[PDB]
Amino acid sequence: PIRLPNPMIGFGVPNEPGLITHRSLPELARGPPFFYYENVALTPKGVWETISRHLFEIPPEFVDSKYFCVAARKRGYIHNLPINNRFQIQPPPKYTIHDAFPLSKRWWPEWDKRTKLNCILTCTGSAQLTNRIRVALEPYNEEPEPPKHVQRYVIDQCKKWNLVWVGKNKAAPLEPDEMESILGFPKNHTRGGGMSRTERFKSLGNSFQVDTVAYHLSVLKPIFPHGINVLSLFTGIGGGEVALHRLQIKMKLVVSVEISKVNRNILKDFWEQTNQTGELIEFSDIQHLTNDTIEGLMEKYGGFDLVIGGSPCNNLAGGNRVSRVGLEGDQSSLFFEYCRILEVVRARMR
DNA sequence: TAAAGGAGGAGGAGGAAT
DNA sequence: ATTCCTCCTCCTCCTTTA
Ligand SMILES: Nc1ncnc2c1ncn2[C@@H]1O[C@H](CSCC[C@H](N)C(=O)O)[C@@H](O)[C@H]1O
Repeated sequence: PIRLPNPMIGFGVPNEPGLITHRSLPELARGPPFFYYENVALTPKGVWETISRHLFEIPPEFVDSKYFCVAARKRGYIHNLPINNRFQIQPPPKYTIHDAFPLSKRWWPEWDKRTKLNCILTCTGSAQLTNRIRVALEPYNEEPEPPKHVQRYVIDQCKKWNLVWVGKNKAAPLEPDEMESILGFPKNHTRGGGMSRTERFKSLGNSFQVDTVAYHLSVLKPIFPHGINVLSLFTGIGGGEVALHRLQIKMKLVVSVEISKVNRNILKDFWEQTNQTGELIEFSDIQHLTNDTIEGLMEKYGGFDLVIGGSPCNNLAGGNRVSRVGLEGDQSSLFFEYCRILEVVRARMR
């Protein structure tokens, strides 16, 4: 009957009380290897109960990423890592809208009481939706405040699509370079490959919060001085890889699995534009990743130190008005593939 | 054609009252 | 144990536009 923690500090978050330095982790879940699983907090009833059950009955750590970046992101994490001696990433992130968007405060209305953004999703606001707002705020420009019925209109639209003020009565949606900056990714991390503006948003919505993830993975730097061998499933745009990079942890081996070709080239770009010492191997479909080739890469590079990944949440997310069936869905059922692969690596690390 | 736009809620959290 | 109220969701799918 597990419920959501209030507040979502998990086992603790930087600059916030309620920190815990130890937990009673069951014997069966003891590594090696270390695994790290991420997914949406707000799921249909009985989802996290099933997920945790297959992951050795480990109680999930729910963390809202609002304690790291300016945008909210209520996520649940399951892992077998130590909690003690965690540290955060540098530089410190912009917590409030006032800090993240300095150039917006010249245009920001006094009647907009927001200091935090909502969740960065795959869909963004339209460039004609911002026109419908400007023509509705233009007549009342002479007076300090517009009518309440108009005021209710713009506010509801802003909170829905996460709009920011960039000009006189101009509320435009976020730009990809700003989304990357909020999530922790470097600017133009997803720009290359002739990627369309729409596809950049879809690959950014489905992504980690680097500042949050790296905070958890920070307990791996002193214990692995020589580096690590990572096996990332559903790697996307390399949320876990960017986290380790800024954590100053050497990455000997990275075996990534990604069905999307454009997402694969992003990681390859980040690998070459960083001049990484280690080696990158890229797989496509996770349903074709046989355990023969798994144990093949195992005996050559010497096992896997970390198995990080975040299963698809298309059937779990509340935004889905068509096919929100839970782990019974088409995309979200691939979580068991994570379990299968994770079961194979454990078999040899024993 | 490839890209942007628009139409379209259920479902719980988290309240602050009894 | 109650209400009643406000808010937020790693979104799918059809249509329009350049
Ligand atoms: N059958 C499959 N095999 C491998 N990857 C898949 C897959 N189905 C979907 N995916 C990938 O899973 C991703 C969503 S989950 C990825 C989360 C996030 N991008 C991260 O950094 O971890 C999508 O980018 C998609 O390309």
